[PDB]
Amino acid sequence: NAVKKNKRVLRGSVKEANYFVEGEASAATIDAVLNDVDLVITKIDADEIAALAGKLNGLTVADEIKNVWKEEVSRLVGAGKLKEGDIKALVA
Repeated sequence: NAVKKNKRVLRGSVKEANYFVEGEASAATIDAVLNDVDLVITKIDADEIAALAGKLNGLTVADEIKNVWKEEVSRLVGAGKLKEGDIKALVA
């Protein structure tokens, strides 16, 4: 369904961004970034997932993708849904 497709957009975006590193991303880097993505996803409902997917859809620039994630994390921290140190690599 829609939320299934939209979660794929979210998870795919960080692979498109090469996990925000240069060259070949290590297992540790991949784990860290995708763990952060998964954690964000557990905090947001289908409407929020759709909105975020719409912002990520079609982006190709790694830094721009990262900025969209940083924006979402800041929204969630302000909403009291995440705490400062919960998300690491994704917003570095």
